Amino acid sequence: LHALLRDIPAPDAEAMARTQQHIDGLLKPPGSLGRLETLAVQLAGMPGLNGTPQVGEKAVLVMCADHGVWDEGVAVSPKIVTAIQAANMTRGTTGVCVLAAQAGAKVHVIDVGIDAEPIPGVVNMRVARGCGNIAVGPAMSRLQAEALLLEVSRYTCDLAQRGVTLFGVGELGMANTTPAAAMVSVFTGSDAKEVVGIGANLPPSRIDNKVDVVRRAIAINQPNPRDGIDVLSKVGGFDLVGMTGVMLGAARCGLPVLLDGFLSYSAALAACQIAPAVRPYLIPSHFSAEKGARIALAHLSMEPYLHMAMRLGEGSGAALAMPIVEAACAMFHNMGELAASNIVLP
Amino acid sequence: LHALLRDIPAPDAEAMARTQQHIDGLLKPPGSLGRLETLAVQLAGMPGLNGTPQVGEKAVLVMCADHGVWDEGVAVSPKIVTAIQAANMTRGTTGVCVLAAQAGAKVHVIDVGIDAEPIPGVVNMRVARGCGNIAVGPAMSRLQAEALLLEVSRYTCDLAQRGVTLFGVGELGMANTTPAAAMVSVFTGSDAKEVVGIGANLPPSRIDNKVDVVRRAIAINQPNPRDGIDVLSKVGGFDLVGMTGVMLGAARCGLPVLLDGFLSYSAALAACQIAPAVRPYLIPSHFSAEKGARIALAHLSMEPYLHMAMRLGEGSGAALAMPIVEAACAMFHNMGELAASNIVLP
Ligand SMILES: O=C(O)c1ccc[n+]([C@@H]2O[C@H](COP(=O)([O-])O)[C@@H](O)[C@H]2O)c1
Ligand SMILES: O=C(O)c1ccc[n+]([C@@H]2O[C@H](COP(=O)([O-])O)[C@@H](O)[C@H]2O)c1
Ligand SMILES: Cc1ccc(O)c(O)c1
Ligand SMILES: Cc1ccc(O)c(O)c1
Repeated sequence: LHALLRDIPAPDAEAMARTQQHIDGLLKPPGSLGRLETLAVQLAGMPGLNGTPQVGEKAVLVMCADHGVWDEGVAVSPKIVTAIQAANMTRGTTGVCVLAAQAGAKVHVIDVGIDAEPIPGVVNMRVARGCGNIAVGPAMSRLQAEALLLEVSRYTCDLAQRGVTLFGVGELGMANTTPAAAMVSVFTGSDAKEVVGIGANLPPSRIDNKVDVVRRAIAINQPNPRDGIDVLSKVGGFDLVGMTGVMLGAARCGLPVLLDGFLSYSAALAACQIAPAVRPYLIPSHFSAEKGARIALAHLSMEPYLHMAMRLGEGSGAALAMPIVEAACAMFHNMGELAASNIVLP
Repeated sequence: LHALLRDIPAPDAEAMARTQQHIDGLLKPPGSLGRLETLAVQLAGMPGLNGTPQVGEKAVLVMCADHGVWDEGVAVSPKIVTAIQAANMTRGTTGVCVLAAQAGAKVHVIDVGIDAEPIPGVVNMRVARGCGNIAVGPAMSRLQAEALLLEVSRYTCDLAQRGVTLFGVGELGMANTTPAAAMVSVFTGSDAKEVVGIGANLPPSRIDNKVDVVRRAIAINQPNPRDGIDVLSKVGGFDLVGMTGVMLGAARCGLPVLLDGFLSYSAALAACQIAPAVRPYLIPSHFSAEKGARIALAHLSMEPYLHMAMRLGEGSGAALAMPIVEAACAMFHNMGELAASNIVLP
């Protein structure tokens, strides 16, 4: 693992400089394509993309797991919805399945801790049947967190060897906006009330309890904010750990990763805390409607491309943004050049 | 024309209600897909879409023309760039050409007033070789404005008969952010300084002059803010009129129209002023980096889906947003239903 984190490649400044020069010469006023140009340069800096903004195969990894804190009354969805929805993922009927298909991406359903029997068709990497209730203790041990990190990391970069050049990250797990809020509170240093949201339609009357639970998880576990792995293992969850692992794996592989919503933001905070070298490989997708989204994004210093008020999860936002990444590549490789049309602009 | 404006169909509330009910029953927490759900309902209300959110063929109409006000030193791009770029449109090398291709849409280059010889391959609807200099008088007569409105309207709805169900609007014309700023100032009642931007990389030192020109155009022409056609003919342009015509045509045809950037916003302001019944058919795409974008959008009461800091024009934003409209349709027709999985959520 330490080896893994040590070998994460830095961005290729040489390719980035060649990228900028080429973009500036395209048939358009310099900088007129804004963030689409900035995106193309970012991609060209990623060693796995072979010195140029390109997109081969696309995959969306969905980490599924249950949480013990569900028993604290912080989620109104029946706990079995995690297992049922994970099954539907294999039938291509879920939101991410439909949005991925539209983007020509393949969805990978990974079970990292669903509290139910194994689901055939789903990748089995389950640590246990749900994580511990963070309200009364840790969600898992440090070893378990590190093991899943390494496991997911390997799985991700292994896909790269099969032609995948762009990843999307996602999750599925009733009650996960609670540990996510806890993680965001710890990493950003914001009060719990400022980052706890409604999750999957939690009644306004039940918010207070959710906030108290988050505070309790922090007070009792005392997670160290300067140790991402310590935070993940204490007030996190299997699914959150898994998303963090996809991010480390893709970074080590020198490939881009599209974030999704609020849950992904907390995993990104952990990942950047564990290995800052991961930041250059992260690409935002949409701005989640979850209350703590703004705060999380600011500390990540990210500005989402899509404002859809979405709050579904599954990596649905990620899939929705994939066409945008391909547009930056198409812009780069297919546009004509000013010099060719004898056009001279200041 | 009055007949045209009289026959614009109202939205189908019955289809919209059936849409909402269906969306609420999909495999997801109610409302979790946010604006993607709202979009699907809007589409279902449009008579031309046959009571359901769907997308057949897609077209992007690009209105090209030159402006007399270019002589006031408000644009740093050589005037011939309009004609040259219009030609490149027929070669598929421009920004909108590349983004449209990625979205499977066809680009329609329409010359409504380029100051140059006719360009083969380009649809000819030119009123004159550039419009009058709005700084010293009107850009065109009311008759010319109305004629082009009717002409473009007919062209647009005629395409609908060929299988097109989704339109994108765009333009091309050096110095057009000036008349656009003037129109926005008149319609919103904002001071010129608050809505005049840099356009296509106008040096900060030359902004003052641009603002004075805009004010002069208004003072000398005295456009009536309660008469969209009066505004368009006086301080507008052929390209702006054309975009307004696409919007009226699609509305009459009961079909959706995707706006693009700042120039499109001013044409949308005119269109809604001329016929309020057009509003329900308008769909925002991106948030233009032009200074007056926020003000224009607020008066249109619209919130763009994409934040890309783009300011190219050509309808490039429109094309970029087409995949989003198709995603709302895919969501609607392809997702599974809660009742089928025996899932019951509050
Ligand atoms: O991705 C988001 O921004 C997001 C925001 C709110 C809720 N969710 C989804 O809803 C679940 C978490 O909500 P909850 O109320 O059970 O804590 C989980 O399965 C997520 O996929 C997801
Ligand atoms: O679409 C926008 O928001 C947009 C914002 C700024 C500039 N433009 C493009 O640049 C031109 C207008 O810029 P300008 O400086 O000549 O007034 C015109 O050809 C547009 O296509 C377009
Ligand atoms: C070359 C160029 C100059 C100005 C524009 O608005 C454009 O779309 C292209
Ligand atoms: C049916 C359902 C419930 C909660 C979710 O987070 C989800 O993606 C789907």
